[PDB]
Amino acid sequence: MDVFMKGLSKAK
Repeated sequence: MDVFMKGLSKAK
């Protein structure tokens, strides 16, 4: 997924 990091992809 992409929500853990504050900057990676943000797909949530």
